Amino acid sequence: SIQAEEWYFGKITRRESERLLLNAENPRGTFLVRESETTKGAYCLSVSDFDNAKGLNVKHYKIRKLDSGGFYITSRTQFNSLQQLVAYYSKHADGLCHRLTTVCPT
Ligand SMILES: CC(=O)N[C@@H](Cc1ccc(CC(=O)O)c(C(=O)O)c1)C(=O)N[C@H]1CCCCN(Cc2ccc(-c3ccccc3)cc2)C1=O
Repeated sequence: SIQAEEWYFGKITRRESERLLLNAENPRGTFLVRESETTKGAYCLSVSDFDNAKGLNVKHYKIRKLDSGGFYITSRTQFNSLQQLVAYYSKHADGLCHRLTTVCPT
């Protein structure tokens, strides 16, 4: 169950995710998964990033879950669970701003 995952923050808003992620102590890739504010059954992967152009900033990625079972950000790259998706993106940056590193502090 994802509700049991420590990186699953459930029902928190995009602004709240940004307040949490915009902590100067967070290295690139700090993250959390939350419910989408707009899409029933969809999730959002909120990730911290940092560069010399934007400084500390946050990106939000939509994660889809098909009735058919798969979870994905891009339909070309799917997973059997949200957990496997997180594990994969903790090792490959692919199209994300940074690979996922550690769970966001409260
Ligand atoms: C207003 C906003 O922040 N929208 C987000 C998408 C979004 C996220 C959460 C909610 C919901 C909410 O905030 O509650 C909604 C919404 O529904 O309104 C919309 C966005 O544009 N992120 C960017 C994030 C930075 C990359 C660019 N991109 C397109 C893209 C390109 C490639 C990939 C990719 C990733 C991994 C591997 C391969 C490709 C992913 C996205 C995005 O979607």
